[PDB]
Amino acid sequence: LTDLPGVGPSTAEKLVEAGYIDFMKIATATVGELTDIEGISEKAAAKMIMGARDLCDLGFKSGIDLLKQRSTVWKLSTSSSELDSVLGGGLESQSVTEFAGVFGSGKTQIMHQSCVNLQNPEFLFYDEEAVSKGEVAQPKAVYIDTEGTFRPERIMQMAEHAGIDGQTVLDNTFVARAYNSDMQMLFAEKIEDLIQEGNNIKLVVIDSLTSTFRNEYTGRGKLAERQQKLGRHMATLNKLADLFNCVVLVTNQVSAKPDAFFGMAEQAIGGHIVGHAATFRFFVRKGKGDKRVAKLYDSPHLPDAEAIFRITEKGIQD
Ligand SMILES: Nc1ncnc2c1ncn2[C@@H]1O[C@H](COP(=O)(O)OP(=O)(O)NP(=O)(O)O)[C@@H](O)[C@H]1O
Ligand SMILES: [K+]
Ligand SMILES: [K+]
Ligand SMILES: [Mg+2]
Ligand SMILES: [Mg+2]
Repeated sequence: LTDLPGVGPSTAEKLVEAGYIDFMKIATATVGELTDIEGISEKAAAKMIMGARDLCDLGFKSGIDLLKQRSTVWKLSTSSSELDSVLGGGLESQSVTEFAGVFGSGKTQIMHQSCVNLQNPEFLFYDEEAVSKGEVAQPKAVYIDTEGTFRPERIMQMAEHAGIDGQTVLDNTFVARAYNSDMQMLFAEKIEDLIQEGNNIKLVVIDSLTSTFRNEYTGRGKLAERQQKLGRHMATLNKLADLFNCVVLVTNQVSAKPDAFFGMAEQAIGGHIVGHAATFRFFVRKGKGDKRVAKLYDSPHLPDAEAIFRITEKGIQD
């Protein structure tokens, strides 16, 4: 921290108390959020921000550099060949991918399966040149349970079938039971503290992303209030995925209100704010028995595609 221009041991002690130890945290901070700190002036604030941006080499990039920035994105396998394919390889770090769908479509199963696959090094796809082994060593996950449906038994079960040690997954997965939107948002914000404490958080799950907001801001005459809170939450999930190069996953519910992308009739809740904020948007449907269909309907560079898979005692497979 003292490498930053206009930063001595005192200011450095103040920056750490305020939770600003990461250079990126500072390079992407505002002179406003920094001044809220004690003896940190406006000039000293702006100087360190410029210093951090610089040290982090945050400027104009072109040519081959653009490809290298993109190479820092590692992906998490979903245990489904078709799904990973449709995903362009797997679940992307530095992005928010949402799985919306009818009850029992397996949104929760996907969140669980992921926490498990995150503990199998061969399920993290990356380019050693851009992403070092250390950066993805001892990966941990954060599961923000919004409805109370986290199931350790399922983690254990899915773990065994993967040939992994269930308890090992439970030991490297933090679970936070959120009872409302306020808790949900604060838990997400405190994920930095888990990292600050040495936890290599590489997976973040918000299940469910919207159920709380919808129950709290029922009268659509407060929809603006909801959209606002929800928008701040989403920005936090996005910045989190970027700075700590981890994958963020969220589940969403669907409403009767139509929205034809084909057969359709339903649509993920959360309105526009969720739509714009989510990097990859899926619609999971149920087929015969344990058959499921995940329909990718929005992403920045991939075409819309359906992926077929199943939910068995093993978790996700095929
Ligand atoms: N141990 C298991 N063995 C086989 N199938 C299972 C097992 N556990 C769960 N399932 C399947 O998973 C389905 C439920 O998946 P789930 O992830 O809860 O869907 P969901 O989208 O999260 N539902 P909801 O949150 O209410 O909208 C069940 O109804 C079972 O068919
Ligand atoms: K249910
Ligand atoms: K549920
Ligand atoms: Mg991103
Ligand atoms: Mg669920």
